[PDB]
Amino acid sequence: YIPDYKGMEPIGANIEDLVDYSKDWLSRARNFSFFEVKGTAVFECFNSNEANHCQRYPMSRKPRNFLLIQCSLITSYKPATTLSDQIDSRRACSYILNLIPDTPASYLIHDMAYRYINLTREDMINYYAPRIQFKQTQNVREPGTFKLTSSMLRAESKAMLDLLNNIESLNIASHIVQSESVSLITKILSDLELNITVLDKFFQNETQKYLIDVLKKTTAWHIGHLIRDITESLIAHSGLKRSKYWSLHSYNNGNVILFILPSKSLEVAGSFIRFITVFRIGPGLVDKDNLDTILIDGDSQWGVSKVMSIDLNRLLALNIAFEKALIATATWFQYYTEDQGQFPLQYAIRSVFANHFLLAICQKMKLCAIFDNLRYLIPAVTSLYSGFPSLIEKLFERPFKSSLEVYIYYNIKSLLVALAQNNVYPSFMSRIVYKHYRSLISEVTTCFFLFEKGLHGNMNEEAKIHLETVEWALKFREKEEKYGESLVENGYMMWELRANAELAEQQLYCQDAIELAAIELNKVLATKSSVVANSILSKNWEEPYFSQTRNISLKGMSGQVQEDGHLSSSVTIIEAIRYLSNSRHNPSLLKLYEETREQKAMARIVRKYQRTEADRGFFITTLPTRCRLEIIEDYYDAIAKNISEEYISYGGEKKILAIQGALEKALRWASGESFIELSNHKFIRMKRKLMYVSADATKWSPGDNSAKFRRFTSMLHNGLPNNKLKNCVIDALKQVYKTDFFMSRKLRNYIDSMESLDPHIKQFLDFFPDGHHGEVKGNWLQGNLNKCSSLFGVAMSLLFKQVWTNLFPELDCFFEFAHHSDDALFIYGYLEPVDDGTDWFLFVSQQIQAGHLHWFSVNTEMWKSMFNLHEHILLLGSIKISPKKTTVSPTNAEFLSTFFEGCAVSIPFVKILLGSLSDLPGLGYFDDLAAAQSRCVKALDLGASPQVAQLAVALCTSKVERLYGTAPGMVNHPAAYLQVKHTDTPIPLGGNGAMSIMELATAGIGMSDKNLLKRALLGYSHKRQKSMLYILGLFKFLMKLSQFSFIGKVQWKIFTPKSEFEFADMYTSKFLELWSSQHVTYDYIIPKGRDNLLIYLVRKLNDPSIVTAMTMQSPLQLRFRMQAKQHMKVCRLDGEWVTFREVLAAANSFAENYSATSQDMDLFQTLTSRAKVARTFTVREKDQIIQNSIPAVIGYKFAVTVEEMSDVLDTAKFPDSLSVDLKTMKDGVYRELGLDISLPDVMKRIAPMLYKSSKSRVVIVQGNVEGTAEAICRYWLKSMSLVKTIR
RNA sequence: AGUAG
Repeated sequence: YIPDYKGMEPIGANIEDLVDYSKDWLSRARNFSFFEVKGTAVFECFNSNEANHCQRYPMSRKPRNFLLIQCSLITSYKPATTLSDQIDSRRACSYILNLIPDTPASYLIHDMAYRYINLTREDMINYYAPRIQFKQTQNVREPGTFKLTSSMLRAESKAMLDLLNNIESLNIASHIVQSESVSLITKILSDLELNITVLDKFFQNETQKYLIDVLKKTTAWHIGHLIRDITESLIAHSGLKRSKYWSLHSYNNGNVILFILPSKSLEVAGSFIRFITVFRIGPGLVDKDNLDTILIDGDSQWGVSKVMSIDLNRLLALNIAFEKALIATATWFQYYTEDQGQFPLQYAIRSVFANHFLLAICQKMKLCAIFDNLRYLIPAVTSLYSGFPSLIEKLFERPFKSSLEVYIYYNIKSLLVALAQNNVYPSFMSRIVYKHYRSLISEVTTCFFLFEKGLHGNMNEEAKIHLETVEWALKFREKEEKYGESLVENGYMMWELRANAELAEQQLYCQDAIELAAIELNKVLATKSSVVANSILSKNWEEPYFSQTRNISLKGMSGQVQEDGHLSSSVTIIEAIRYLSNSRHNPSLLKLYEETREQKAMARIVRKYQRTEADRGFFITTLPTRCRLEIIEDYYDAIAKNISEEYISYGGEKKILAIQGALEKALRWASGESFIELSNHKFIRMKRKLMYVSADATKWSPGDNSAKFRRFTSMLHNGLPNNKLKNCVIDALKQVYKTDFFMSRKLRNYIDSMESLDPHIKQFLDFFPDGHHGEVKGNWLQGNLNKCSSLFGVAMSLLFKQVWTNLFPELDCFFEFAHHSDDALFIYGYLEPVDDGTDWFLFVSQQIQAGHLHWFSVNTEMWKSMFNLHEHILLLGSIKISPKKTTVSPTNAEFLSTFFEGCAVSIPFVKILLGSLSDLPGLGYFDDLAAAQSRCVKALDLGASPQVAQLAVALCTSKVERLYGTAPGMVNHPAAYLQVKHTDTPIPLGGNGAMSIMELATAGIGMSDKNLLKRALLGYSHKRQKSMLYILGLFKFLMKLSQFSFIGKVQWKIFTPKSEFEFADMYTSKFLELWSSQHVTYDYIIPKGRDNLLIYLVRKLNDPSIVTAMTMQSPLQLRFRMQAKQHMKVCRLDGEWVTFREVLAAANSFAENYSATSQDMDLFQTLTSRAKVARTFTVREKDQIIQNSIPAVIGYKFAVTVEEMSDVLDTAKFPDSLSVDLKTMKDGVYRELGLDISLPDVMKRIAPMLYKSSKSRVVIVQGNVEGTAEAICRYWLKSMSLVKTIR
């Protein structure tokens, strides 16, 4: 039942009024939005901005710090061990104790060295003992720490400790300051380059010889490992029970020392690890001006650095600095090979590695912002027209504090000026000149991704994300005051626009414009009304609201306005349980809207933690607000699925294929000739062309008026027999017009716990009458109505197309539009005269003299007027194209973060390769390894070479093994316990997963276990080998102990909270277990009943994996804590929680005593037996003989109760064909896999991988490759060599 | 003093 609501009646708007308004609009000179790119223009912009800069910032004489860790090497570096650490610390402290301190930090390190050298023998044993062998002592209360205290610290050291406990810019217009910095970063970079004192066949001659053999001798390659060791030692002395003590470590035969001070643990947010690095002055990361002091010892100088405080983000970023720099250099290597057709020289790759390492070591936010703006500037100076004046003026909205900033500046100033004179792409980071723009843009993008996400000041960004919303809400209120509420809400009409012409502003919309846009979109929709209606009804508006995973998910949500006033922070599942508890029924989406219609919409904002400067916000809304948004979004997603110009409606892999196809039709059009029918039969010849506008929308959601959608929905065709659903959608849009937006508790506390209520914080607190929430109108909040706003933009673009077509019927232009929310691409196909324009100018003059004055806008550069009118018509719908981040170029496009050179894709796969090093699922060794390898395979699919991917895979595997302890020689190492080699142990048991990218991309992510099982089977069955039987016993241990690992996998619960959450004690554990046993169908389908659903959700609240997920503050807390948890008991065995070593011991015990039964063997032999274009890949053959879904059939088999059967039939596309499907399904599993699912306890294990066939793989092939999987595999085979043909 | 601004 759909409720009854009042809709909107048409106002009878005719396109002819808009066409006449456009004729009057285009008859005058219009100021273009973009400035032509000329060398003199860019040079003068830089000069004027340099001159202006110094008068806006206080002058700075002292360059600031940019090196997070300062250290130097003169000999090769061997990895640190415990004995090496002991000997090196002894020697280094003996060295330091002979120095003469002069600064407070020097005195502090002197005292620490004295304390370490005056430790007892028992103290040293307990200091270097393992966890299981450590015995506390008066001084060494923890392993790897000691205990200083007052009376063991000089006054000059207590002064430094109390100082710890308790914007000026550099002259960039100066040549003394701008050359003193280039001579500092060019010796750090010139010291990091000094040499210190089937796929494998191709990798050994190309990548291993020209990249990994050249860099393996540099100072950077060894300082990377030294800093890895230093960061590991810092991570160890950061956990709870340790961070509050002192520590002292030594590296490189005592040449480097690390004095770790007491500091807050990094488990609690907002804490820093404090350390000092005393080293031997030499080549490397040494900035002598930012060292605390330099102490001489006759001949050798020792550099004592400042007390560095590093948070967990930067600390974990410095631990993978070597891997990050190496991956970036390996990507630059491949890009150079593809650009110049030959391998780089030694010096080039060495300098590239040094630059990447320096970037990865200096994890500052100022440099991150500079590199964020550079990737916008570079596209703005290699294009015909752009907004480079604004981008450059923004580049100077920075104080340049460190030498590394005034060096990257000095480089950008030269690069951008050189690029504007050659429109031959000079390199930003080497002395080479590229042949393609993609090489340079990818080179700078890689340097942008060397900085981590979330380097901003935490509270600064918490304020920034609120000020934008408050400012635009105030702007909307001011517009309501000027023109009244009725005009701003219902929108103005054309006759008012003509009389004012200032009504065409943002947050204001024109009724006639939206009605005509809806009619233009109807011109497409009405041709497929049945399809649109069926797609709308396919959204299942009658199904219960809380039986959908998105409505019970783990994502954040808002609750109630607590007594404090703030809006509760909760989870979606918590609110679902709360609603069901106090309800009698499971309400449909529409019936839950009737009970929550009068409850105002509420919202809160949280940080998104982006890599870009000026982090953006994310909105968390209450349950009524979510129901409204789901109604609107279901309606508009169903409608927009059938509009090709809407790109959100694509799955995510189809966006690139669609934009490529659009560009192909554009190019096909351009390969033609236009003929304008001059009087009589004479024809004027015209050459077709194309111009690409990479439009970006300014303040998409903030500067908007959601009311424009209510009219838009009214006129928008859907094909349904009545308007009940349309009226409901209009009503939902009405209910989201006004929102109560709440300040975060963090920001409210900060403002309250303060004394300087300065301006810009007094007009911010006036938005909230009670100081907790304020009313926002018009704005629909970021990300809530994406598919509605994008569809509206598409409609307005189509309206512009129609208006231009009516304006110039004689001409033959070609418009292509792509919209993806605050991102668009416009291809304008215009005509130009051939040879001199003797006839074209005459025709234009005749038309202008005939009364068609608007032809004044097509005399020359049609595309200029095309874009002017398109922009104006878009503004009439309250859409503003960004004059800064929009680029116009006839031979280059940028869309969806992907670069196009007409019809050639270029995707930054570096982001995927570097993301595999961090942000792991953290569900255990097997899951994390399979996730890192999956992310490397994805990079391979996005265009990474089979050799750049093979290096990233090696790095990821090594890092995962080191982070879980399974690499050779550590705790959890299988060889210590198991009797088989590291290469023969199953991966779930710490086995060596070291597998080629070429087979991880085709066979799968978990075939190493399957290959091992096949090898063991063959060996045992052909020779009766005892070791093979041992391997089979390990496999059986994993199978009983049971990313999908069919042969089983250790079950981990890494996180367990101290506090239980709301509505978790409704049903006791015994009752939940009994309910799970009785109702087996509810393991594969969500109950469609209040009682069953409530019990199901309470049970889901008591799932270890869900418990771990709900207690997780970013992946940083995982990669941070795991170093300790590998010792702790985080695995499941015998029904309790034990260590992974205990699991290894149990596996060894069972395998050693394992015997080959007949069923085990039966099951084992049942188990073992050019143009860079984008295409699709398909690894699964057609097995779709099932009409219903897999959950429906699996639940149907176990369906016995009437309620269970009813819940199964509701969750089925074809409830009348379940039984047949099941039978077919059985055959389909017994004819391909040989497993009988009818047997109990068999189908439960097989099911979790029957959930497949949806992996829509998109691969960036070289163009000649067909879409077949075999063709793509052969292309990967042929691409194993970088600079050779290996057919 | 560092991060940050």
